[PDB]
Amino acid sequence: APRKFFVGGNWKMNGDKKSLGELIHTLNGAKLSADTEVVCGAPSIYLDFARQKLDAKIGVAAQNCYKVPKGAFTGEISPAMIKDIGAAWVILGHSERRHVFGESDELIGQKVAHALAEGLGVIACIGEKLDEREAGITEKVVFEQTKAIADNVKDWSKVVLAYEPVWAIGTGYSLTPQQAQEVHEKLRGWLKSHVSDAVAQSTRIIYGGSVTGGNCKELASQHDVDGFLVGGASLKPEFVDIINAKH
Amino acid sequence: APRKFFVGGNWKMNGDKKSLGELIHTLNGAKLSADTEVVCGAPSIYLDFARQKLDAKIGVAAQNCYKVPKGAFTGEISPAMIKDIGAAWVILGHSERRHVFGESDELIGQKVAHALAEGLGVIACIGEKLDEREAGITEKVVFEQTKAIADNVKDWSKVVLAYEPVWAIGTGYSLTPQQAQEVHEKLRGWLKSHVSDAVAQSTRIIYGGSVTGGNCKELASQHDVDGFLVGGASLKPEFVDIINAKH
Repeated sequence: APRKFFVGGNWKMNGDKKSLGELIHTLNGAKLSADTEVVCGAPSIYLDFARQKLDAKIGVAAQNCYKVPKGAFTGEISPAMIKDIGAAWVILGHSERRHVFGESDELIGQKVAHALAEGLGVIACIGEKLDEREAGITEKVVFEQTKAIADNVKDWSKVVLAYEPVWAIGTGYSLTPQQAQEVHEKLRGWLKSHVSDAVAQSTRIIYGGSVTGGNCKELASQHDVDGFLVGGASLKPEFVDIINAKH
Repeated sequence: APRKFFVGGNWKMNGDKKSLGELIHTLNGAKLSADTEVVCGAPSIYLDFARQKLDAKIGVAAQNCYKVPKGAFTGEISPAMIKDIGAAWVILGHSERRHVFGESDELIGQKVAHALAEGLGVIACIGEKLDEREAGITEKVVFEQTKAIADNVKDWSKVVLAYEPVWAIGTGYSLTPQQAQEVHEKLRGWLKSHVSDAVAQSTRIIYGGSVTGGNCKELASQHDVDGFLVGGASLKPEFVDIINAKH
């Protein structure tokens, strides 16, 4: 019935072996809540290293991948390769991929279908820009994004949706608890009526966008917030407090 | 005065630990020409592994990187990370980054300057699409692309130009030796007049695009072809015969 609290940490393009090694040693020794599912998204060049050093109770995610297993696609990695080093998750459609590197809704729908067909879990991110929110069209944009994903997903049991306002990323200005509830509620209600009631009840919709130890307890006690995608705070020991947001 | 013959192997999005390990062991025990500088571009996920297993005589290259050392750029790696695992090269501006993934000449230029600043060698790729060749503007396009690179190079000693006609990539169709010579001659001429004489004569300009064991001997014996960027043949043992193309 209940969805398991899910907290992913997106290290983005930070770290070396020495500094990620210290961060991992800290997580491996932290008191983590037993009912929380934790995943860390390491840069591709350190995925093998992260997976070796991290305790098996903690998931490892690639920060992107491509939509075929192999081929002439210089600079890309496939799910085949992610599985090969032993990782089980992939973050797809992150705001920075969509908006800095120009990945379309349809390309992400495609990447997700493949990731799933190869047996990866997927954290599919969606979110509106500031001009889109000031205009009132937040729902139209996130629905459009989710719809490109849904048309490609055969099975949702291994998918987590991450709602991440593009303008909340890296700014200290997060959504108020009430603003975030508003979008997940609507998003869950989209899944209900466009996929099924079961997929709505059982799919985790997590919030990202300036999540910190300061603001997470309030966010987590919202009915339709199922966890967090954490950026900058994932590189610091306050990441532990966020994993334990529910007490 | 002459330039070392140079052969880069671009594995692109291919391989796993087992099959790349076999390939690396083949190279490690191969008879290679001593006056050939070899470099292997591995997928980012296998860079660490590749650098550890490959003999130190053989260089290792990333297939791409971003333009700053760290930051909120999900899915990207920096030269600081490439250096951290001991690799010394990066491939930048590949046809596939340019045309599949939308990277502009200005972004590639910024990438080049940052990689050079952090102490990496660079294989910068330039080349025209088929519509551009039949329109008569091959030279316009490659000079435009070369200029975006040169405007961001302080020190040319660590740079290798790879000319790849995009219509030659994966079409089983290479330029004739005369056609390839014609472009490298033009390119070296361009460097002569827009940079310096010394740079023109010391800078390696390698040919990429449908290079096999069958055609490399004839290509390499042209006066301004200084080596190759090999695509699909870099995964076969005939990669060894291309490294040895000069006899």
